[PDB]
Amino acid sequence: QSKPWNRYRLPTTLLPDSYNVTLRPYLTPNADGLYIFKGKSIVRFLCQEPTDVIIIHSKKLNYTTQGHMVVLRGVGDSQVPEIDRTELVELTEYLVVHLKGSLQPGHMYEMESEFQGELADDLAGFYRSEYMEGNVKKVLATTQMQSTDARKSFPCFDEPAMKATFNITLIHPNNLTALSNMPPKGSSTPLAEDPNWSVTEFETTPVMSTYLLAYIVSEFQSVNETAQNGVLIRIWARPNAIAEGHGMYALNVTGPILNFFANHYNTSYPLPKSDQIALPDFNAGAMENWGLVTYRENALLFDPQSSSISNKERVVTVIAHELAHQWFGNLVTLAWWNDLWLNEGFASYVEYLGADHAEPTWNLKDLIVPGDVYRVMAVDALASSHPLTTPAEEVNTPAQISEMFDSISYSKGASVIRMLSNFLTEDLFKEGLASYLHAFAYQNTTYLDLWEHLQKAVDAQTSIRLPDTVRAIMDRWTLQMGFPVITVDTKTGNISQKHFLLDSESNVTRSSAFDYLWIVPISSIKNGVMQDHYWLRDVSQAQNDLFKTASDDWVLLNVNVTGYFQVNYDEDNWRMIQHQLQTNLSVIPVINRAQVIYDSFNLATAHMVPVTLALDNTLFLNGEKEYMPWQAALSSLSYFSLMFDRSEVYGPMKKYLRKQVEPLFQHFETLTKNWTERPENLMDQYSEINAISTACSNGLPQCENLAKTLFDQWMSDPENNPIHPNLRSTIYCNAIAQGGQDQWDFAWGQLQQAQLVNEADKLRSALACSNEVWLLNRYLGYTLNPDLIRKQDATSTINSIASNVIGQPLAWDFVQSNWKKLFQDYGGGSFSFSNLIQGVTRRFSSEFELQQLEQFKKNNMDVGFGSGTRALEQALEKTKANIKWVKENKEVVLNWFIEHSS
Ligand SMILES: *[C@@H]1O[C@H](CO)[C@@H](O[C@@H]2O[C@H](CO)[C@@H](O[C@@H]3O[C@H](CO)[C@@H](O)[C@H](O)[C@H]3NC(C)=O)[C@H](O)[C@H]2NC(C)=O)[C@H](O)[C@H]1NC(C)=O
Ligand SMILES: *[C@@H]1O[C@H](CO)[C@@H](O[C@@H]2O[C@H](CO)[C@@H](O[C@@H]3O[C@H](CO)[C@@H](O)[C@H](O)[C@H]3NC(C)=O)[C@H](O)[C@H]2NC(C)=O)[C@H](O)[C@H]1NC(C)=O
Ligand SMILES: *[C@@H]1O[C@H](CO)[C@@H](O[C@@H]2O[C@H](CO)[C@@H](O[C@@H]3O[C@H](CO)[C@@H](O)[C@H](O)[C@H]3NC(C)=O)[C@H](O)[C@H]2NC(C)=O)[C@H](O)[C@H]1NC(C)=O
Ligand SMILES: *[C@@H]1O[C@H](CO)[C@@H](O[C@@H]2O[C@H](CO)[C@@H](O)[C@H](O)[C@H]2NC(C)=O)[C@H](O)[C@H]1NC(C)=O
Ligand SMILES: *[C@@H]1O[C@H](CO)[C@@H](O[C@@H]2O[C@H](CO)[C@@H](O)[C@H](O)[C@H]2NC(C)=O)[C@H](O)[C@H]1NC(C)=O
Ligand SMILES: *[C@@H]1O[C@H](CO)[C@@H](O[C@@H]2O[C@H](CO)[C@@H](O)[C@H](O)[C@H]2NC(C)=O)[C@H](O)[C@H]1NC(C)=O
Ligand SMILES: *[C@@H]1O[C@H](CO)[C@@H](O[C@@H]2O[C@H](CO)[C@@H](O)[C@H](O)[C@H]2NC(C)=O)[C@H](O)[C@H]1NC(C)=O
Ligand SMILES: *[C@@H]1O[C@H](CO)[C@@H](O[C@@H]2O[C@H](CO)[C@@H](O)[C@H](O)[C@H]2NC(C)=O)[C@H](O)[C@H]1NC(C)=O
Ligand SMILES: *[C@@H]1O[C@H](CO)[C@@H](O[C@@H]2O[C@H](CO)[C@@H](O)[C@H](O)[C@H]2NC(C)=O)[C@H](O)[C@H]1NC(C)=O
Ligand SMILES: *[C@@H]1O[C@H](CO)[C@@H](O)[C@H](O)[C@H]1NC(C)=O
Ligand SMILES: *[C@@H]1O[C@H](CO)[C@@H](O)[C@H](O)[C@H]1NC(C)=O
Ligand code: MET
Ligand SMILES: [Zn+2]
Repeated sequence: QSKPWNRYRLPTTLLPDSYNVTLRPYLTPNADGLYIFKGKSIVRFLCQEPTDVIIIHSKKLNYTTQGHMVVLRGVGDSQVPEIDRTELVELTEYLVVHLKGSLQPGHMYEMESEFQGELADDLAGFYRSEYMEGNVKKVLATTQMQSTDARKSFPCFDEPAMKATFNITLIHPNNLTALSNMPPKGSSTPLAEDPNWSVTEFETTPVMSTYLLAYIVSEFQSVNETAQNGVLIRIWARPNAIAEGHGMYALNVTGPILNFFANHYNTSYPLPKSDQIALPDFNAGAMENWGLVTYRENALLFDPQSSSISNKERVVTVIAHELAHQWFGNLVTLAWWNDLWLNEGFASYVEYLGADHAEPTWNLKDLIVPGDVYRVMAVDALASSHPLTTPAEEVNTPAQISEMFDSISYSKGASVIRMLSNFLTEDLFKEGLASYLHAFAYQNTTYLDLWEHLQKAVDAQTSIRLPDTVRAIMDRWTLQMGFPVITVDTKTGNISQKHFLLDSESNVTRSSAFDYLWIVPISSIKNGVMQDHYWLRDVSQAQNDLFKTASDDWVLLNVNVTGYFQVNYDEDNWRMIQHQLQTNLSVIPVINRAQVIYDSFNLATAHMVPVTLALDNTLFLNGEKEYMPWQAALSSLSYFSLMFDRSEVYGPMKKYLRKQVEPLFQHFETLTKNWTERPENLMDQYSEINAISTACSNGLPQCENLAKTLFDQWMSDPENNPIHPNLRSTIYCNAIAQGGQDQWDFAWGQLQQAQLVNEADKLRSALACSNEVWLLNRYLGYTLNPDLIRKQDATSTINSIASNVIGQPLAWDFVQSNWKKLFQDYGGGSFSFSNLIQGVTRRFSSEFELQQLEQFKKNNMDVGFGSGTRALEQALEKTKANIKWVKENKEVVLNWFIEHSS
């Protein structure tokens, strides 16, 4: 019998009712330089089963309670046993209260404690964030409990199902503002022991999980709106950010988004107010704390003067995502972290729906396809992938919990949930989702509870018919890893599925309960006309006249890539699709125009089509005006450029791309009125951005001229930047490429005085585009100077120089030479030797370069490789793969590009 305090999961003998928590951050160091916070707490809990021990979470807290580490009382007229001893068990992060007798079922107890911890700059629990305002370093106090850090701020039953109400009080300097999940009860009052401090009490939370608590003390200010139902909406930020109007876009979209979700979920927004706060350098990105959502600044703030359209898109979708959680995740909470994918996957899907409500002309819903579907398919098409579901009993430690937060959970979660909504229809999906939210409000669930409520909605209607239960179908997509390639022989209409792997030689060793067979929803379009929907059952092989064609017809599966799979055809059908795209592309949905490209390049990698068939699939692009198909091409070819841009292959590649992109460049030249005015909607702005990037990086004289003109123009008038933020990264880069030290030094000056991170990023990246060796080397010289280049930016900048074909050997030489600075910077802030290794070795594709990476490894005899130790072996393995891919492909690809570049 193991001792319960040596077990990672809490006992179920005691359940919390409600907490009082009072926290007091000290934002002035104790002069040996330590920042602390002090706290006091009381937890009221109910005994379910008799027990003589109280086990509660505590992490990095010192206790100053009078007597033992806690004081224990009976609620009402309950007696309480005497404490034997209290002890802290660090490994399982427990405070353990051993009693002289047993607690009694049905009785309630209150346990009071007094404690303090470091207010560290560690982004965990109650922690400090330092930032600059003019001359002054400012320090604020803020929280990040996700996942298992509530216990780092106060002792609590820190598991998501053990929900309770919380009464938060902040004691804080009297000129600072205090925020928490709920509104303040009233005005703050002076702390009697020292009136320089004030006390702010907050209203009682609803029943809620510990990981969703938040409290913040700062000088921040807000912009505000009162929705029509009296819900107060505020955006909080640095006083200077607020004064500059950088909060306005967020404020603009928040109201519409909250409105959309209340209707979408058929459930009122469950709180009296919504705060969102922009934090400088919040590395976690965003966190959905209930009623007080935190964001990194660049994710919430928007500067119309200097921010691009893609930045606007990031803001509205990140907001939609976090607000989605205010019902799904926060109101109804997954019982355990093994089900995280459902929570994060769900938000990662509906973020597009919410944002689409706020920006209905942008067609944002499409973006899930490039953004999540094809993104996650890259890693789910590997033998080393994993199922969405993990047994709850395998997820115990805080480290194991953290491993839940990955690509598969978010992006495959989103993909499979989107599929599910689509095959149910959205109306049906919403009905089940509403049923689920109403049944489990303020409680906890597993994914089986959602399936059950969706099944109830299916069962209550007659129009949508499924080949099996919702659970049986979703089991195929959740219990085994990966996804199928669906192959169609249009001569017969034979249709097959197999587990798709990019590496046709991989051994899959993870076994599946289903032998890697799925139940697949298959929409299809024939000669531009929608066909009846089809379900592939759990069989290798089937046949249907839906997928049989005559010789002048074509068929195309998976309309809008709603299904989580990729599609291959016989060659003849590929040809027919190609001809259609050549003659009238409008007959095929824009998403599927992209799909044909995405899938075929993946199929070529897996050796299922020839690489030339994939390249053929790009031939239609000379007439393509729209964003997505062009993005599919650019994403799929970035590897070809990586492999070939130092080779004889490159000339014909450039020439071909110039040929393809010229007419699009010409299109936007007219449409934008000589580049004076951007296209109106997002997709077309993105397309223009890509067309100009593509034109310029491939050496179209017209684009090269445009870039030189604008940058000359900016240089003759530094205070009035003539270059629209959408075009900045291309135009800067190309203009510095064409120019010398005049252009470089000017842009350097501009970088040194950029007030805005996003504009600093663009400049830093453009500076690496110089074609002078001596400039690139001098630039490399700067990257380790913290006065000239921020440390957190050092490896990014080296990677950018490596990205330059001329900068490749310079960066590689530089990394090798100054490698003995692991011992100045695996202690001087993380650094990320891992990202730096991947970046500088990314190009390697020959035996000779492999011999060099091997030779560089042979400084194993000390200093090692830090957090990049495994990245190095990944580089040696990827170089092997590249050598093999280049030998197989060089000849065929050269001749294709030669053939097709006119
Ligand atoms: C968790 O915190 C709650 C808020 O502080 C505590 O509830 C409050 O207790 C206060 C004092 O115990 C009460 O305020 C006043 O106290 C004086 C004592 O001098 C009394 O006469 C009055 O009852 C009261 N005055 C007024 C105007 O109500 C509050 O009644 C009370 N606040 C509430 C209930 O909202 C909880 O007791 C504390 N929990 C535990 C377990 O200690
Ligand atoms: C929680 O309690 C911990 C244990 O009491 C504290 O950790 C101790 O921090 C002390 C001061 O930061 C260190 O003691 C000494 O500090 C003086 C100056 O303050 C130095 O001259 C000494 O070098 C140093 N003593 C030694 C032996 O090096 C201790 O290093 C440290 N003790 C332990 C056991 O880790 C925490 O500070 C306390 N945390 C909070 C937030 O209250
Ligand atoms: C938050 O929403 C606000 C209300 O919709 C937006 O306010 C709009 O800002 C636009 C951009 O400045 C203005 O549009 C144009 O502004 C120029 C400025 O000189 C004028 O030429 C145009 O006539 C004008 N166009 C229109 C259609 O009016 C709008 O004046 C203004 N609209 C309102 C109602 O005030 C904010 O832009 C938005 N904030 C962000 C960051 O997106
Ligand atoms: C947190 O504050 C709330 C609201 O004041 C307290 O809820 C009260 O609980 C008492 C004691 O159980 C009840 O008699 C009252 O009916 C409750 N009031 C309301 C409005 O629900 C709650 O007890 C507090 N939590 C703690 C740990 O003290
Ligand atoms: C809140 O009060 C504190 C203390 O009066 C102010 O902090 C001082 O600000 C000056 C610059 O104006 C600094 O030189 C001092 O070093 C600060 N002292 C400390 C201990 O930080 C603060 O500016 C006030 N804030 C607001 C929003 O009014
Ligand atoms: C949740 O959805 C239900 C069902 O659509 C809403 O109730 C309906 O509201 C419509 C719109 O006026 C009425 O015409 C229907 O007769 C109502 N149906 C039923 C069964 O009452 C309800 O308003 C929604 N609730 C929330 C909080 O959004
Ligand atoms: C986790 O959620 C479940 C519901 O999924 C909670 O169990 C319910 O408890 C409520 C209130 O006591 C009852 O109305 C229901 O009968 C219960 N449903 C069940 C048992 O299926 C459960 O309390 C939550 N767990 C914790 C620790 O709060
Ligand atoms: C389409 O599938 C059918 C299988 O149902 C294939 O035809 C069968 O092939 C086997 C091969 O030995 C014959 O023994 C069976 O008699 C065939 N069944 C028939 C004719 O009904 C057919 O080859 C497949 N066509 C493809 C993959 O293009
Ligand atoms: C495939 O996706 C396209 C969008 O890329 C869908 O077209 C949209 O359809 C909705 C409703 O018909 C309209 O409100 C949008 O304005 C349409 N946008 C465009 C650009 O056409 C299309 O409906 C989807 N096809 C299928 C079969 O689901
Ligand atoms: C997988 O096992 C087969 C056994 O036939 C072997 O040929 C192959 O090299 C192994 N591994 C990979 C990654 O191909
Ligand atoms: C191409 O197809 C579209 C949509 O099917 C149709 O509206 C149009 O008539 C065709 N365009 C041309 C120029 O023939
Ligand atoms: C992984 S920490 C970030 C917090 C939050 N759950 C998110 O998905 O952004
Ligand atoms: Zn999320």
